[PDB]
Amino acid sequence: DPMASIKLLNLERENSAIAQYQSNIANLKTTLSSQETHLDSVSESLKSMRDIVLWGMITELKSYRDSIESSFNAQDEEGHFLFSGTKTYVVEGNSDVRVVTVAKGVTMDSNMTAQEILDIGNVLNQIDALIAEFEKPSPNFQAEVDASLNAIDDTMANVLGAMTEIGGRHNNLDLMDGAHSENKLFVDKVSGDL
Amino acid sequence: SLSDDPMASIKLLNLERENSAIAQYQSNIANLKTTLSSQETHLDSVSESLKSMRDIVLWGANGSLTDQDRSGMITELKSYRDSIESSFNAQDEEGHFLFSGTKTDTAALNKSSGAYVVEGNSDVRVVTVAKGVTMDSNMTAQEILDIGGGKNVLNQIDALIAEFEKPSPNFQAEVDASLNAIDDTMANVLGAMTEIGGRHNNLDLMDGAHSENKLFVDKVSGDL
Ligand SMILES: [Mg+2]
Repeated sequence: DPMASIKLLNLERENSAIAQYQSNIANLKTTLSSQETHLDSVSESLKSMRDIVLWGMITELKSYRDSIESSFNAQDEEGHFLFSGTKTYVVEGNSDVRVVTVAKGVTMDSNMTAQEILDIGNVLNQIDALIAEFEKPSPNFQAEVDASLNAIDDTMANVLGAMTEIGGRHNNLDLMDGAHSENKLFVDKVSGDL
Repeated sequence: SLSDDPMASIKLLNLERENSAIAQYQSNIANLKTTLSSQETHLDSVSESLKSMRDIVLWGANGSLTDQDRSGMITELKSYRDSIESSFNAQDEEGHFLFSGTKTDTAALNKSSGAYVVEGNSDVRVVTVAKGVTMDSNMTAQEILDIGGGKNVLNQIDALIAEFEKPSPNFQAEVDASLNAIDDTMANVLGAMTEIGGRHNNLDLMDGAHSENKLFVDKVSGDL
């Protein structure tokens, strides 16, 4: 049935396109989960730094300061920077998005950015200014502590927001992933009926 | 008043802002569905015209002359030909060309030169339909009319009309090029509409998730 032969050829192709989109989804889920991880370490490093600044050590601050710097300038498999924007204390990269085609005509943004997350108006040298007044208190010392606490509070709001946003992306990925899965079994059915 | 419970106040205000974002996405999605259905109507009509044009070629491929009778066929071919030009040059209510890619004030098809030339480009526009998610919202005449060659169906139909007026030894060959060009365009037109139906479905998935989301939001906002 020369026409059934074609009907099949087309179902194979279509099938192959679905396998491709889900491959793009899995890959993108990996990267998202992978940022979620590093944001989780930013946040914990932030809470710890906030404890130090609240209960009161001098060594303890800069440990977390390096634990947050590392995370924002961290690199994947090959060696690209994740939170750099498209340029894969002064802010390293830009705020522009990387996109991925998860379905025909549907594209999804892949990255949170250091520029967006550290933009509180950097917590990183706001803490350099405070570890200073820690080493020898000045009459401004008190005001430094407060906008230190404020900078931690603001970055923490951005960090948490970013993690919320990643999650909404996982939900939306999963939506498309499941539609692909329903669609593929249909294709396996119809293929097998011919 | 707002000062009465201040951390609940902020909570409510952020649920309002999240509620307003969702209502905006769902408004983008309803609007995109509207624009997509609108393209489907024009494509549906392009496909009816391709059908009638093929039926005429099918009869008119004459083993048995009737050469003067073919003068009425010629007019009806030219009708479906023009009607297909009109559909690909459809405009919206603002006056934008639906099928021109990003050249929105330029007609997708132009015949000024003596032949049909595609002046639309094949760029996609996008619409944001959830945080960080875009859906492609246009089809293009330039992708749809491409059957290779660069050499679309409207030119081929004119080569057939010439062959209908003064047959040559190549009559049966233009006929066969004409059915092949029609079959190919039809596949593209139909592939487009299938692609639009898949867009509709994927929108509907996003919209459903936005609807759930709005539930949780109304509930948590209610109990407050
Ligand atoms: Mg305009």
